[PDB]
This record gives sequence, structure tokens and C-alpha cells, in this order.
Amino acid sequence: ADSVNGAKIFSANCASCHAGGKNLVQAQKTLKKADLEKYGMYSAEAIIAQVTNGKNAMPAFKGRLKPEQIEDVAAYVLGKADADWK
Ligand code: HEC
Repeated sequence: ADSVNGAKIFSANCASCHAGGKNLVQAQKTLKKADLEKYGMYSAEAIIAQVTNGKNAMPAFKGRLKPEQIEDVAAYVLGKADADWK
């Protein structure tokens, strides 16, 4: 995975709702490490699944983003949560 490419994908596709690791639609489901851990979402597998297929009001990105781009954005989230958002 490529977290740098991931940051590009995040900026273009995710920051509308998750700027600063928040969640503008469903406020407690943030991208902070502690919340990812709490919800079982602190892994590449988990983030890829949810980005790909969606969850409730979290959009699915299958088709929109290529599989590699989904992998890279997952890497970005994990890295950013580790470094800055928690
Ligand atoms: C609004 C239109 C959103 C956009 C754009 C993106 N996300 Fe999202 N995300 C959104 C919601 C409403 C939710 C909660 C879903 C639920 O009901 O549980 C989410 C959740 C996530 C999570 C998990 C967070 C956690 O459990 O604490 C992740 C990892 C996530 N979203 C990632 C993510 C990425 C990488 C995005 C762009 C490709 C993205 N989201 C866009 C709302 C919206």
C-alpha cells in the first residue's frame, strides 16, 4: 500500500465528511485511532471492506475508486490515525 497516494485519495474523496478525522454525518464514528479500535475498524482489511462496500450512510466506493486506490486510502487512514488523529 502507498499512504502518500492514499492521502491524495483521501483529500479528493473523504474529507467532505472526515476532515480532521471527524465524521460530519455520524458524529461518534470518527477516524481517530481510539474510535477505530473501539469499532473493530483499526486494520487494513476492515477499512478496505467498508470503503469498498459502504456501511449505512458511509458511501461505497467500489467502481468509483480502483482497488489499489482503496487499499492506499486505507493505509492512509491507518497511518494518520496512528500519527495525528489520536
Ligand atoms: C459522507 C458522505 C462520507 C464520506 C464522503 C466518507 N465517509 Fe466514511 N463514514 C461516513 C459515515 C456516516 C460513517 C459511519 C458509518 C456507520 O454507520 O458505522 C463512516 C465511517 C467510516 C469509517 C469507520 C469509522 C469508525 O468506525 O469509527 C471509516 C474507516 C471510513 N468511514 C472511511 C472513509 C474513507 C476512507 C472515505 C473516503 C474514501 C470515507 N470514509 C468517505 C461517512 C462518509
